[PDB]
Amino acid sequence: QPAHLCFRSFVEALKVDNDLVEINTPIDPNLEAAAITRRVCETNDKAPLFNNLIGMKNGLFRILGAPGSLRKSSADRYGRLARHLALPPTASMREILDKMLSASDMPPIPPTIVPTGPCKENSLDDSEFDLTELPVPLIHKSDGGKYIQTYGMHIVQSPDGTWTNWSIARAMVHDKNHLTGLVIPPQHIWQIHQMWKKEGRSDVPWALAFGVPPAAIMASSMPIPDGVTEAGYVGAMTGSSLELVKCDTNDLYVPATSEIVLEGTLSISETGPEGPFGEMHGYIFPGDTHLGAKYKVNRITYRNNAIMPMSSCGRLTDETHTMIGSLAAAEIRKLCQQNDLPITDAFAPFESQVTWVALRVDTEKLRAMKTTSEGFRKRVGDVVFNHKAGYMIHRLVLVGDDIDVYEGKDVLWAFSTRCRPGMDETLFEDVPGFWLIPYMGHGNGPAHRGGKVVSDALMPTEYTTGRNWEAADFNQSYPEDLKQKVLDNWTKMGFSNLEHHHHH
Amino acid sequence: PAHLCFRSFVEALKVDNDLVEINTPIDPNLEAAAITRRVCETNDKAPLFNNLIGMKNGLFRILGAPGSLRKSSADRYGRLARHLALPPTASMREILDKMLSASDMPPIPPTIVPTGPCKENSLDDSEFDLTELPVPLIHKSDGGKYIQTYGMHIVQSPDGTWTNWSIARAMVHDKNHLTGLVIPPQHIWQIHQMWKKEGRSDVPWALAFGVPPAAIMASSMPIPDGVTEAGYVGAMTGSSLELVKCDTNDLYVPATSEIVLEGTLSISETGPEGPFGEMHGYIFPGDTHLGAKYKVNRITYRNNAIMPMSSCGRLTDETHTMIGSLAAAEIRKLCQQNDLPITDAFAPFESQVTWVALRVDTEKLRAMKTTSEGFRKRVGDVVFNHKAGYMIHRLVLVGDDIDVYEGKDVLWAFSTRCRPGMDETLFEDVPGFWLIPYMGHGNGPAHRGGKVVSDALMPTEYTTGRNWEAADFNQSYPEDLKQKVLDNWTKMGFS
Ligand SMILES: Cc1cc2c3c(c1C)C(C)(C)C[C@@H](O)N3c1c(nc(O)[nH]c1=O)N2C[C@H](O)[C@H](O)[C@H](O)COP(=O)(O)O
Ligand SMILES: Cc1cc2c3c(c1C)C(C)(C)C[C@@H](O)N3c1c(nc(O)[nH]c1=O)N2C[C@H](O)[C@H](O)[C@H](O)COP(=O)(O)O
Ligand SMILES: [K+]
Ligand SMILES: [K+]
Ligand SMILES: [K+]
Ligand SMILES: [K+]
Ligand SMILES: [K+]
Ligand SMILES: [Mn+2]
Ligand SMILES: [Mn+2]
Repeated sequence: QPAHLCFRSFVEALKVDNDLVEINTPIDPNLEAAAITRRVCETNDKAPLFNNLIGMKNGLFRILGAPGSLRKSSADRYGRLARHLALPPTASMREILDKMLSASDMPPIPPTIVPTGPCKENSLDDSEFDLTELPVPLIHKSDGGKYIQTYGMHIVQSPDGTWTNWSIARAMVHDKNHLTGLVIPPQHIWQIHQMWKKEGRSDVPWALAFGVPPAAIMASSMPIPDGVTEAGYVGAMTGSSLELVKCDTNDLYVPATSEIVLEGTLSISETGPEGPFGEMHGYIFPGDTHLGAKYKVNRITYRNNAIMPMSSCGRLTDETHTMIGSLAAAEIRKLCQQNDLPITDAFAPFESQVTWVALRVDTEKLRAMKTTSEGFRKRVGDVVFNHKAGYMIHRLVLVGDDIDVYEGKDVLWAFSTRCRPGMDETLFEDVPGFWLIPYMGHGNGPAHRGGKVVSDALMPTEYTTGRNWEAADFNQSYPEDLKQKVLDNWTKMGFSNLEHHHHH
Repeated sequence: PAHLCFRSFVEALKVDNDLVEINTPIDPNLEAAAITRRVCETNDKAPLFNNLIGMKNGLFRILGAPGSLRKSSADRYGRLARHLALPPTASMREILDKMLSASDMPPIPPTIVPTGPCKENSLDDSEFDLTELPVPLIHKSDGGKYIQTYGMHIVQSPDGTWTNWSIARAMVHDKNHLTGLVIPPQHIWQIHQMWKKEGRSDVPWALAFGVPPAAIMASSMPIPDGVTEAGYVGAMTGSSLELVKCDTNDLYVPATSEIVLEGTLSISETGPEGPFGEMHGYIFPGDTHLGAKYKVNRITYRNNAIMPMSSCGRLTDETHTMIGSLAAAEIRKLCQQNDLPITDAFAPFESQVTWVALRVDTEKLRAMKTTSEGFRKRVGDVVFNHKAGYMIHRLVLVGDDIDVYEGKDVLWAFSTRCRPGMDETLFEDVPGFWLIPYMGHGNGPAHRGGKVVSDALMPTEYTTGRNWEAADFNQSYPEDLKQKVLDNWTKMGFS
């Protein structure tokens, strides 16, 4: 099976890339597995595979940490993401995001039902499992529970059957056969939960699949449009129909090679304590438990020697930064272009902790619109901040054609030197705000409203006649023949060059 | 020793394996600057150009990147440390503490010596032509050959009670003139104005290149109005600086200066100046203005004289390491003298030295029983109405958990703890720095406003204390488990 279509092959691909460390000695799921994974994420080291978890029983379970985190080397920085998508390990973020957007204007490819798969190799009914006895990790010391669900895919269907959504939302063990987790607007798991709640007849049929086809977990993290079944979008992106098997206890379909599957119901009535949790912005607030949605587990099915993927999320750099920010920025790029805004590129700089998106403007098309910064800022803000894809982003930085928005240092340079504080920004107080950012939910203002800004790092001539500066850098302040002579004599003179394929 | 003599400083860079000697012919027209620019962009070894095309009777060799960064994290600031008699592993906290140390010490006045190495050679008006010397063209669109990027201007108040040492750019105008920036609120401009109001004579002036490294650090620091830099450097180094009188005026220059120009700064004349590739990383090729005009009457120089050169622009060069860091040092001291609970200040390099992050002693903040709106306003009023705050447009207030010397920690705090609009106070009625592109080439007044105080303190920091832990390796795992993970790291297969 290809690495992008089967988590078990993905684990083998990381091993062949020399991008895996197999830890075969006993590791405690109480903090130790997550501490090692956290250190990996903070240093961009190899992904840890914990083959010997204290408490593993009857093949449940091994843990792969850091499945979507960065590699140390600059050349294959994004190689773990590339391996989710059948891209070369050297793929740029522009190439990864173009791949994730490619299904946007293609016919969906419906999944194929198969009679069985590896995910049916072992099963436990409700009398045979206890979620409190599995080696579920405690990820951060102050977490309000053991977060089993950090990199699995929730599967829920609209009541009329026309929309099946795949998405990542966190969940923790509540008791032997229940989870609690975040089911929040405007997320699709929440939109579908509300349809079931308004019908008022039944709890939501639900499955949670861990170790799904890597291309599916990428779509699970991406805010593709309302009403669009992720499975058909992934089929189109990969050029292949995904193989799905029916759940034993409900009529939902799960990827045939899923490592671990939970089958059950998401309650339309019951809640339970959820959180706190060490989250994407780099914080945990220990005194901070709230009521979350409650999931009932009726059955567990799993592969022989099942592997549970785990995100030890927090400060830079993990799955919450590489996948949440980047895939939101991709969808924002597409939204801008569909609203006839001259945006070529979007990226959420890691330095912003997933809270900014930098929009690269085609200034030739900006010049033809004959507008001003005040008018253009309002127009961009009103599109992005009134769409689901803009929900988690609080600052948009508009930059011209000379800025590579995939390079955080170039975005911070442009922001610091081209955006006059106050005058070149528009504040948005009457838009949905993201409560999870500390300055929102733990801040001086409304938790769920405003706190957003459009910052124009376009210089005045970019709107009229064109760029009227040169960078004071090696590339732009010296002629081509001189630069080539300096590069050709660099090591000869006794300076050193960073080797593209080796340097960190 | 290195901190008292530029020639010994070059020798120290050699011992540190932090110098590349280039003995093949190098063109001062862009090539020396292009090599220096690439050094600064990659944190490579400082280039010493021993063989410039057009060198004339020992004028001159060039040292590039004298105050730029080293590649290794262990000795990142070692080229700065070597200006100040600190170890090459010195932290930015230790460098800035050294630079502030002389603030509450008695000045040590300089010692006058009859002669020194800077007198080894001399050229009167008939003997030199500035247009025939190997002065660098530093960027292809510069409006002139900028001879002056790392020399010290020396001017004195009319009443003789204040002698100022400072860096300001100057370019060759003709055989015996320079043009340069003399701009408020800078001390060269303050002293210029004193002579203008007197109305009687041009300003006696000297420009010394390759001065005692400790003096070029004080030359780039905004020490208070009226304070003679020589006496400040004396107190900081615990020694009296050795100065020699100029041949053609009564100003005193460091005895070991590589190259000295003696003459006058005109109170009446101007000439075209710029454009120049500048500290924010831009040049606007359409952009010549009338600048101050200097007349050179005499050149004295060492045998085998070395001209230091800043090839300034995008990160990282002397304009970032020295201008931002030394301004941030003075702002820290200014805050403490105004009874503000600031422990540390630094201008993150990511901000292109437009931001300063102020680390707050939050125990002292809680005892003040204040709010964000009040505290931001007090901090901005102090810093943005002072010369030391002139070049800084954004102040970021952070609590005790943030290392302000780490740009990644400042950017994290800024991005996660400061709500846009609500947690910020804009300042429009304060002097603004025209050289930042968004000011002089922007949508608003070039010399006014565009400043902000961004409060990245969380609400409980003002009241009861921090109510979070970072979701990081340091804070979300117990000490015994962190130690076990670090002890077993290489044994498990990690690097
Ligand atoms: C990759 C990734 C994404 C998410 C999460 C995580 C990872 C690793 C956690 C580690 C579990 C932390 C948590 O913040 N988490 C998370 C979350 N969205 C939520 O509503 N709730 C969550 O608890 N997203 C983002 C969502 O997956 C995307 O916003 C996606 O677009 C949703 O799909 P849809 O609603 O658009 O179908
Ligand atoms: C280290 C350094 C400092 C400065 C400069 C450079 C270097 C390398 C140039 C490469 C020449 C570029 C130019 O931007 N430049 C420069 C300048 N200040 C000016 O008014 N004008 C200038 O043209 N400063 C900053 C000043 O040296 C400090 O602000 C100092 O505090 C002033 O001294 P004082 O007036 O406080 O005595
Ligand atoms: K999704
Ligand atoms: K602007
Ligand atoms: K000075
Ligand atoms: K106050
Ligand atoms: K704040
Ligand atoms: Mn969806
Ligand atoms: Mn001064």
